[PDB]
Amino acid sequence: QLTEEQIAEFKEAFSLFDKDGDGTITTKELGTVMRSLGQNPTEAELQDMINEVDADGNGTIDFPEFLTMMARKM
Ligand SMILES: C[As](C)(=O)[O-]
Ligand SMILES: [Zn+2]
Ligand SMILES: [Zn+2]
Repeated sequence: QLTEEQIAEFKEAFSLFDKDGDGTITTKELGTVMRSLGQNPTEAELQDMINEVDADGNGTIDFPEFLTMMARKM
C-alpha cells in the first residue's frame, strides 16, 4: 500500500508543475514531475504512463489518475 508520506510527496511534486492550482498538469510535464521525485523514467516508460493517465489524448493529467498509476508502479 502507499504510505501517507508517499502520497504527500507525490502530491507535492505534482503540484510544483500545476501552475493554476486546479489539480492538473500537462502530459509534457509528467517526466519533470517524475524527475522531481528522484526517478528516471525512459521516454518509453513515460509513454506507457501517459497511455494510462491521458487515455483520451487531451494532453492533461489529473492528480487522482497520477496517484493510482504511481500506486501501481510502486
Ligand atoms: C482554464 As485551464 C484549460 O488553464 O485549466
Ligand atoms: Zn488549469
Ligand atoms: Zn481524472
